[PDB]
Amino acid sequence: RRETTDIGGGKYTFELKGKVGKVVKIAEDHYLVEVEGDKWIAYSDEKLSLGDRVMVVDVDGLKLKVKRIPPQLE
Repeated sequence: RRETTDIGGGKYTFELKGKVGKVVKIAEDHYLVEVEGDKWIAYSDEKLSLGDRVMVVDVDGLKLKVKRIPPQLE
């Protein structure tokens, strides 16, 4: 029931979808969005800013589209 029988291996959890990640680095060729503590490979049409919060709109396997989101205070 509780016993855990998952060794793991692949960093593909296909869960980022919906989760919020932080932009640790940006690059025209590709952007680096640290999601769930893992730098992914996403691309945004709107230039992002280091430390900008973004939520994964969708994941196409090894890529997850990120969309800048407004802070709570706002």
